[PDB]
Amino acid sequence: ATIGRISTGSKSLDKLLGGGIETQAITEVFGEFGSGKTQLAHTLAVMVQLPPEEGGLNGSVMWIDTENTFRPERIREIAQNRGLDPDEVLKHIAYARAFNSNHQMLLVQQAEDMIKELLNTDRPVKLLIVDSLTSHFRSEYIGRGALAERQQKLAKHLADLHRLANLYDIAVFVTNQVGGHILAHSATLRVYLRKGKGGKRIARLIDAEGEAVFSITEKGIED
Repeated sequence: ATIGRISTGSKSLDKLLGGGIETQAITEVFGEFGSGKTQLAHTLAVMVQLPPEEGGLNGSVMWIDTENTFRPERIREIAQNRGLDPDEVLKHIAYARAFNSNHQMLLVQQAEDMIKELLNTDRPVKLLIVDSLTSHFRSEYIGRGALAERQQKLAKHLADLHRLANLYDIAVFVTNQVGGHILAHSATLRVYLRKGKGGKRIARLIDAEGEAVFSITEKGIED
């Protein structure tokens, strides 16, 4: 399948991204708390449900929380203040909370089952979000980060995500929080977010371009 794009709601960020976040890719956004990574995640979960003429892909969403950040009320606001029925939007976001790093790894294998069930419907999964993807991998191995187990599991977890992204034409969108944090360096595309002046958020590609600049609004994010 050809690559699909999901618009972020920000023309500036869409341009930095060549059109939007890609299917068949893992896109990692990372920064400090409040850098906009969680706001981007909620915004994409609505935008992907739009048709392509408005930057969506008519898709369903799966959301996996490590740290309780999903806010159905925020989904509702972004849907409402755009042209969308909030009931149909929340109904197409399947949610799960990863309890620990091992349950997290099972939830991805479980997600494949639902991906396959929806594959030949009119709302196939097109977005799979994992917020604070490495959180459990960090907090479970304090005092033993050199144990090869922590690296082996994370690497397998990311390879599972990369497989789902490519096999089923899905945009995988993962966030990580900022110095003991661990990031998804194997991501297809990595984006750094930070707070800027005047309440703005700034995005820069890692490539390891310019910068995009956007606001957190009632429509999620926009220029």
